[PDB]
Amino acid sequence: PTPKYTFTERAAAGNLSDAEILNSNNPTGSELPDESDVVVGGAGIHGLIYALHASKYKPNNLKISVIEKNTRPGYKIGESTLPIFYTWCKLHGISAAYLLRLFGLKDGLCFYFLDRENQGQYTDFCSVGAPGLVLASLQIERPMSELLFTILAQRNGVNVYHGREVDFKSTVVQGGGQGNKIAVSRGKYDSTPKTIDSALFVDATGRFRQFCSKKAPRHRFDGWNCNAFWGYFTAPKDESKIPFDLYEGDHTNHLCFPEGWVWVIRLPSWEGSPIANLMDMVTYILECADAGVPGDELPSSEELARMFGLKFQWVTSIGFAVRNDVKYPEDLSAYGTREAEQKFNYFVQKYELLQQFMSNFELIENLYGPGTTWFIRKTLAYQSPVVSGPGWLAIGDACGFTNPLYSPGINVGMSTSTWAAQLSHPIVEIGKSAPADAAESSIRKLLVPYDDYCKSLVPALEQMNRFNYVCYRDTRLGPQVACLWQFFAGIERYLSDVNIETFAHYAIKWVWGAMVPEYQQVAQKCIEHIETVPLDERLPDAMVDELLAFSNRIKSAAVAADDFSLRWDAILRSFDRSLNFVEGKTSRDIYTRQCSGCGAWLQLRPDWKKCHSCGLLGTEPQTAVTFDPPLTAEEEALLYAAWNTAPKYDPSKELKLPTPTRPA
Ligand SMILES: Cc1cc2nc3c(=O)[nH]c(=O)nc-3n(C[C@H](O)[C@H](O)[C@H](O)COP(=O)(O)OP(=O)(O)OC[C@H]3O[C@@H](n4cnc5c(N)ncnc54)[C@H](O)[C@@H]3O)c2cc1C
Ligand SMILES: CC1(C)c2[nH]c3ccc(Cl)cc3c2C[C@@]23CN4CCC[C@]4(C[C@@H]12)C(=O)N3
Ligand SMILES: CC1(C)c2[nH]c3ccc(Cl)cc3c2C[C@@]23CN4CCC[C@]4(C[C@@H]12)C(=O)N3
Ligand SMILES: [Cl-]
Ligand SMILES: [Zn+2]
Repeated sequence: PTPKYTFTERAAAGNLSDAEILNSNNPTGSELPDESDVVVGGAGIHGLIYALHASKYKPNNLKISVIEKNTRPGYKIGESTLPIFYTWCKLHGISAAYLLRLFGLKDGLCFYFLDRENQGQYTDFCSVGAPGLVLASLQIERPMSELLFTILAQRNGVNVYHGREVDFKSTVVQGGGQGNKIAVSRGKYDSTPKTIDSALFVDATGRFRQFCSKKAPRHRFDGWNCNAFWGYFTAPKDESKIPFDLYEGDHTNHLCFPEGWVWVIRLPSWEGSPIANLMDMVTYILECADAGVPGDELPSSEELARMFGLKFQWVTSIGFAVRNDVKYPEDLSAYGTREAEQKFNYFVQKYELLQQFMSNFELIENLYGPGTTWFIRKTLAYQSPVVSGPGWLAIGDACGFTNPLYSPGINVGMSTSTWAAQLSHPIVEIGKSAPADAAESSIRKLLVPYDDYCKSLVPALEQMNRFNYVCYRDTRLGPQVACLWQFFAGIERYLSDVNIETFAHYAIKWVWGAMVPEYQQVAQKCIEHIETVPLDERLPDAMVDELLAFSNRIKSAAVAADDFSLRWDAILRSFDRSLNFVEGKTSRDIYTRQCSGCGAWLQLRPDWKKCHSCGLLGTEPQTAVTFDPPLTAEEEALLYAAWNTAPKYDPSKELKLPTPTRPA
């Protein structure tokens, strides 16, 4: 495909604002339609996942309009994604060669547990991702992911309107076929709002809960909650002075300690780029995806920036997520003038390993515009008691949220977005095909499982979060109990069998393994014990011994009962194939390398000889995956064979679940 500059030139020719050039790519036009089947409030990641999955699940069945008040895709925290998300992107026609042009490579999750009373001591928990010929995970800049999904939506019959706001004061949502009149304006000041007559409203307004907050007060869980404060930093090419042994930048790294943890995410940023130019670059990437352009013949990220006149840079997202029962000194003026900056810098100097770590990074001022050097958000976790009703349902953060840890926000949250998407087809058809009372009753009964799933989802995630947090109070419980159990219960078994048809059903059965009985049993034992130790104290060594012994007794039987074959010793650096902790073990598979030219992390596969980020040809044209223990040529061919082909679904075979096999 020859690159086209359609939007850059259209924007200049008509002197178009950001919202106008974006809305000009809509299939039905730049102005709002008088009527639609579904109106989606909000074009965050979940509103767009919803609209994309709905249209892809059953094309040309629903007219869908998405309303977003930002003038262009705005900044969001929430950058780490997991295999289920990549698989969804691949099922929607965008595989790793194209996604890696826009987003950062992610190869697994790594944890470092810092001893508070023994400053300098630490342990770790390492895990790898997958070979390049299997899949990739992604670190995504959210203005770019939401641009990507906006353009892809517009190319699949979905209209997306930026710079437009749902007026929840005058909007009417009812049952009865085409019962909704969604009022859309350019803002409070706008005297001439438009109405979209529609059947179904989707609340995808995130934590603002702009519609469902009208139906039930926000619900908070018992006990402590969390606060987060964060900023953006340079990303060094040379990672060798990082004070943690075997550190690698292409993991989602976790620096864990009694009060909480720190995320470290390496990702590319497109900030400074005009929106029209970005639209042209994304459109070009999609055309290359459609045409199946091989990765080595696809321009590198930096080459795309030159082609389309973009700004491109490597940044590190670094933030704290800590309990809100931490005692702070009253006066923190020595660490800055803003509260976020003050508590960030205060926490860094409380741990010598954090300060030595942060000394590798340079602060970036105002990456996302003025006032954005530092961010703070208080009291993270919540749940919406009511997530559906006549004429509407809620998805994503609008249903509830817990914590950044293990990234449930996007990767678990998309189970609601995609299930709601699948359900929207019968919901709309019912309303077109039955009298009003029976339509309302049938739709209500159809959504009972959706409501019940959401109701129990966030509490399970909250228990999962507390489980990890309390275990992070000790450098043995963190890696040997909490991390081990999260990955044993939550690894995505049979992900290679999922397709568009079965995606939502698979996704709602995952929950990061937080529903697995043996997981909840260990989690409850640890929480019950550790929550009785005041935060400012060290856990008694006998308590750690007892919890570790309890966890290991439950583990051996649950592991024996799993019938899923997996080279555990190759994936978890510190564990053998039966998930026993091995004190000296360092052997692991190696799926990635760092580009010597630009520092970008790359996936090892023989058909990708050039760095996908800067284009530098491979340091030597023969670095291949290292399997430890080794795999034969046939076993390696077999692994790849299972993941290149996506299966058309048979309506008869039952879905294989991601969670471990029941002992029964
Ligand atoms: C500190 C922190 C770290 C996190 N880290 C991660 C991570 O690593 N990985 C992960 O997966 N998740 C992470 N999360 C969670 C993640 O940020 C959220 O789960 C996710 O961004 C929510 O997506 P959403 O589409 O539901 O809502 P949002 O992305 O918040 O989008 C809601 C949208 O609604 C729009 N809107 C609001 N009102 C109106 C209106 N009246 N009319 C029109 N539009 C409107 C807004 O403009 C916005 O675009 C993190 C969260 C926090 C707080
Ligand atoms: C299942 C998978 C998506 C996964 N999900 C994880 C969750 C937590 C942790 Cl710690 C690791 C993983 C992995 C690594 C895996 C293990 N599988 C071995 C055969 C194919 C595959 C897929 C992939 C692979 O190559 N790497
Ligand atoms: C298991 C089932 C009740 C189910 N439970 C779901 C929950 C959420 C979502 Cl999104 C979908 C489903 C389905 C669809 C299924 C899948 N099964 C294939 C063989 C028989 C059956 C039963 C049924 C079938 O025909 N359709
Ligand atoms: Cl993660
Ligand atoms: Zn490079």
